[PDB]
Amino acid sequence: RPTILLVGASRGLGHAMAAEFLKRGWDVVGTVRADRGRTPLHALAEAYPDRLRIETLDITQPEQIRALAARLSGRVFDILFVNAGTTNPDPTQTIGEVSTDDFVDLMITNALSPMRVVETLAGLVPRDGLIGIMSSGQGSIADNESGQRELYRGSKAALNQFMRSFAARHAQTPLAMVLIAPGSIDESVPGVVDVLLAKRGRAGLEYLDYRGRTVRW
Amino acid sequence: RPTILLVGASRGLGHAMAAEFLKRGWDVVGTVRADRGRTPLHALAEAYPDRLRIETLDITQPEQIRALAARLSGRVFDILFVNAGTTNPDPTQTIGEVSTDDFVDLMITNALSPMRVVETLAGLVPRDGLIGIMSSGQGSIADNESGQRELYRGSKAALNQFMRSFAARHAQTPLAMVLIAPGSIDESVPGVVDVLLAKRGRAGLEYLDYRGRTVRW
Repeated sequence: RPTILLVGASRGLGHAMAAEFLKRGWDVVGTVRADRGRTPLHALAEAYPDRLRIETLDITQPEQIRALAARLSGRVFDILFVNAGTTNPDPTQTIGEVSTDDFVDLMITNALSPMRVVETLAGLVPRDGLIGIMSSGQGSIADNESGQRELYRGSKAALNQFMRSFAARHAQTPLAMVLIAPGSIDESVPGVVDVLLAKRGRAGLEYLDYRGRTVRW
Repeated sequence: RPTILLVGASRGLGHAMAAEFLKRGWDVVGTVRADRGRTPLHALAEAYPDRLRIETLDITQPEQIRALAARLSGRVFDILFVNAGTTNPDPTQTIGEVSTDDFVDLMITNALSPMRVVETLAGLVPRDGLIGIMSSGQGSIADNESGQRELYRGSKAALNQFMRSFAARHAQTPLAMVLIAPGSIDESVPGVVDVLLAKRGRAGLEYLDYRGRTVRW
């Protein structure tokens, strides 16, 4: 059975993607923070005790990402998917209004830390494997005609740019990469997984939404 | 005589732009850090003592930007141009390699702080005036086929996105805005100034290089 390493799978879209990959016959290794009591991912492992493994990880600590990579060494995953990021509690703040702490925290959680996950765990994917990262339609600079969610938008545009440079470093390889714009969950998640499955084996980085359409950068 | 407020004018491209605006008959108010001994901008003021004024400002301290805005209150500038940013000393670092300090420092200097300058000093420009910000061709996400300078690229893409949201907030107004890709200095700076002068009175935000060509986002 094919295997996916899904970073950030405790709740929300991450838990839904784990269940959807399980539904399609994949084995899943999903990560959560250890300092949570009990998450939907723990319930899902009780329903799939043979096919879902849970690992704990705070991705804002690079040593923990490295420790996870060392623990999984020798293991090969067909997909690495990074589902990392959050929002500011008041997304209506303008960039001129946010505190320095607001700005630093969200840039670290949404752009630096997912890229560190990709770079550190990339070795657990075959040279022709797939690495996917949860981005957002808000990260598209061409599409930003309306503003709003200003800090979040900037964090996701930096993420997309960082990933394009990572892709450039792999331009001579058959590595497949995708930034996903997820676009309730039952309407979005089956598509996201369709898109990931359809992207396997197609080398290079694309920016794709949950219906598989190219998102302008 | 028309007037420009040029933030970041001590040296390099900023000093060259001040001299070029002076050459074309503008009055200039340029800013430098106070904790520098003597800069080319000080030499330029000795050559243009009636038409160049120097103000001191560290733009990474928001209180200082606010103090400058209060000092200039009542004054009207036809152009506000923000020339703010730096690079990492080792631009060949991958995003996975940079220290958290590297990342935070450059995101603050290159994306948060220039946007705070724009937002705080925007009131010193007429409603139909021009605000320009020094971006880079490295900030274009569509154009990033080659990577390199990875941290710098991400800082400038976040800047461009932040500015697009600021533009959205002014969509109903005749404010003119431009992100400049400067593309030695004698080949670039006269063009940059041509582009700024040609952009006055054309409302909305554009991403433009020193020859006036649209840069893809």
